[PDB]
Formats: sequence, structure tokens, C-alpha cells
Amino acid sequence: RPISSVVFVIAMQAEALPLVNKFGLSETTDSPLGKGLPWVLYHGVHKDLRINVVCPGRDAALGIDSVGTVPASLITFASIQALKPDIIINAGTCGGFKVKGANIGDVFLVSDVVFHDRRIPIPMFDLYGVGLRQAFSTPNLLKELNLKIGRLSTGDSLDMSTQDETLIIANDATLKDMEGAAVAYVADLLKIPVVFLKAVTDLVDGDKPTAEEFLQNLTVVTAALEGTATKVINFINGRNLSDL
Amino acid sequence: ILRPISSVVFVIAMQAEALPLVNKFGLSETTDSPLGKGLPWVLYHGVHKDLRINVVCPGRDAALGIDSVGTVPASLITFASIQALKPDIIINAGTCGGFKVKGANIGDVFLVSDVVFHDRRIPIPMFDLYGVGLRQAFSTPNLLKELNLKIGRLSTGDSLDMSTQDETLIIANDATLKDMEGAAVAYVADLLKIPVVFLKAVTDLVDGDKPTAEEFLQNLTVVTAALEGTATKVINFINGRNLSDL
Ligand SMILES: Nc1ncnc2[nH]cnc12
Ligand SMILES: Nc1ncnc2[nH]cnc12
Repeated sequence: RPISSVVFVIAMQAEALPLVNKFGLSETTDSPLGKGLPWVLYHGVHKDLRINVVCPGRDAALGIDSVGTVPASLITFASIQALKPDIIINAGTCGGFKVKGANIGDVFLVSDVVFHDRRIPIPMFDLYGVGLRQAFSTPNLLKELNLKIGRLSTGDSLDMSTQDETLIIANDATLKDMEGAAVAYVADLLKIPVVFLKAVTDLVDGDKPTAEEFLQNLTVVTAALEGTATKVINFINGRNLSDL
Repeated sequence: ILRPISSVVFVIAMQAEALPLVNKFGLSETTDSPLGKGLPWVLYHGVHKDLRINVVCPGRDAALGIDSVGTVPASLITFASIQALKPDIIINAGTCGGFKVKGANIGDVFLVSDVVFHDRRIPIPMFDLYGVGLRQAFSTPNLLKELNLKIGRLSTGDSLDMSTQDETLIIANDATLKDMEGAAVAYVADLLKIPVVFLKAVTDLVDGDKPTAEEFLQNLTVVTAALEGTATKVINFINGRNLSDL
């Protein structure tokens, strides 16, 4: 049987909105993931696919997107248990390494993902902290849409400490984000295939300030992210996991 | 109408930290997979006087076998445990690092005042405070006046070691204790409006002279016993009391 349900896990409202409009999704009103939660769930149906987009929502105290690994892991867990999707797509913005071939505006598919900020100097715990995990292989999607691909390194900091950099260079990542590896951890626990669409908003090895460049390109880059996400959804429609 | 506390959930990262407590109250490991269906999470249930006691652990990592420590698994089991078990209060009990300069000593079991993260650095307005994620533990003045436990702020991060960047932030946030799950458990407890208390037992001194991993593991067994003793006194104190009597 072909894929019939897809759940997008997106950290920022700014990243989700373009997709919500494109597919005419509606904000769920019956708090299916739990009562009193700030999480936002948009639902719709494109062709033969049920489409849901889940976001961690606004922090109650500050009012900004609840970015990071903890909220991403929670909404991934809750949405999987409630919706039982066939596949998860973690779509969002990220930092990229120019030396690795990444350019502003590129929307990457991810080969595998790791964490660069879970350092535990104990024999097996060390490999556990890194959490190397392969994304669901989608060779045909990659070929047909001609997307770039690379390894993603996740951490809860937007900046990059000296220690972070040493480890990121070591794991040879092309992309840097704040949720990916956590979404993969949860998808693994619940045995749900996960794919990533990461749009480069800033160059970590560039010259411009990370924060400034990120905010400056957010709008145009999330539009590009939607463009690719749309092509991905149309490609998945009618297909089975074996033909991606 | 408010009533006495009837259920308590202990969120414990390492099975080794939980076993002492499980054996103490003769809790049984639920084999019918209560919380989830197909997860490595371990749930021990039992009854002590007028309190239902649940102890949840992230369990063994399928790939490496060791305890699934860290903020992500802790947040997940806290979330799932709250929705399935509907506890009146959550107790995050476990080992931690302590700062000698802040008054911590090996073996001390601390009651946490508030908690923050030291490794979620987002150096921009508003997001910076979000990353720190300051949250206050549930107020238990009577418990503290009875057990006379030391108190202090807890700083959470997913690394057992301490980078130069981590250190600068921990010293700046004036934390007395350092762990790998606290702030995440508090984040989830706050989202679902469930009171949360922390019992953190010092296994190593971050500003001491011994290697962190070495001292941590060296004192793990003995300190976890001290943790059980305090956890037991806390359980017996809570019994018969309502949230306002804590
Ligand atoms: N440089 C970066 N690091 C982490 N997350 C990011 N999101 C966008 N740019 C990023
Ligand atoms: N120094 C330390 N840092 C983080 N978690 C710990 N658990 C025990 N000792 C610790």
C-alpha cells in the first residue's frame, strides 16, 4: 500500500505558514496532542495524502517559537502516537558550511544526522550522545528533484562554541540545526521513517554574523523551503516507501 | 474540593538510581507495558500507605544498551508519564555534580530551588532567555524544615563534562548543582501544569581535583544509597498531606 499520511515537524511558525497556505491547511481546534499545550497542529489533504504540520508553538513566558531539541522531540512523539503517520518530514531552516558546498537558499535532503553537543566521556555513552542516525533513504526523490544532500549536526545552541566546531568538523556535517537529531531519535524509537528538508539561511563558515544573516534571509528562504516541500509532497503522492 | 496527594511519579534517568528505591518500597516492574507499546521505558508501580508510587526510567538504549540519559529522553518519559499516570506531583531524583564553592559536598542530597539550562545558547534578544529556560521548583517549605536538606539552583546540559563555554554560563547563573535532565523535566511539568520537585545527590565536585567521570562513577553506588534514604523520607512526609501542606 502507498504512503497515505505525512506529518511535517516544523519548529517555527515562520517556516510553517508558507506550507500551511500552499496546501490550504487548517488549524486544528480539538487539542488532539493534549489539553493546555501551546503546540499548533495544521491539518489538510493534498491529493491522496493526509497532511499535518505540527509546531511547538509560542513559549508561554516569552512569546517566541519554542525551538530546540526538547520541544521538537515532544511534538514528534505526540504527533506520531496520535496520527500514526507513514512518514515524518522535519522541514526547517539551518546553517550551512560553504566549504561543504552549501549556499544560501539551498534546500538540502539529509543523509544522516548527529548531535554535536551531547558529550559524555564514558565508553558507550559517548556514541550514545552523538546519536548517529541515518535518514530514510529516498534515492528517487533525490534524483528527480535534484536536491543537494549532506550530513546534519544538531545542537541546542544557535552559535558555535570552539568545542562545538571541533566536533562538527570531525563529523563532517554540511548542515547545522537545533532539532534534527532529536526528531530522528524519536522517529527511531517509534519506528517511523523520517526525512529532512533543511534550507540554508546562513553560512557558519562565512563572514556575516549568524543571527543577523539568519533573520535577514528567513523570509525568502522559507519561501524556497515551501517550494521544495511542495515538490516533495507531490512526488510522495501515490507512492510507497519502497519507491522514494 | 482539594484532597490529599494520592499519586506520585518519580522520573529517574538511570536504572541504578531507581533500583535502590524500587527495592526499598518493593515496587514491581510492570510487564504489561503501561505507558507505551514498544518502548524501552521502564515503569515500576507499587503502593505505600495512602500513596500510589510510580517510578519511570528511560531504560536501555537499543543501540548501545546503556541508560538513555539526557534531556530528550527525560522530557519524553515525563510527558508520557503525566498523560498516562496523571500524578499529583513529580519528583525528579538522581545524581549530579556539585560546586564546592557553592557549599556542595559529596553525598549531599539537595532539594532544588529553581532550574536553568547552560547549553542552549541563543545569543539574541528574547531567545536567549528562552534557551536558559528558568523555572522554579514547587515550593515545599515544610518538607525542607523537616528534612533540612540543602538547597540550591540546578543547571542542566546534555554533556557530562564541562566546556569552557558551559563553565562561564554556570558560574554566571550561580548554580550549585549540575545535571543532565532537570531543566527538561521542569519544562514538561510546567507545560502540563504538574508540580515538580527535585532530589539531587552529589557524586562529584566539578570544581574539585578529581576527573568528573571518574569521581562520578566512583561514588555512584554509595551516593545512590543516600539518595534512596532521602527519597524514602520524602515519600513518608508527603503521605497524608495535600499539595498545600508540603
Ligand atoms: N547556524 C545555525 N545553527 C543552528 N541552527 C540554525 N538555524 C539557522 N542557522 C543555524
Ligand atoms: N558533573 C556532572 N555533570 C552533569 N551530570 C552529572 N551527573 C553526575 N555528575 C555530573
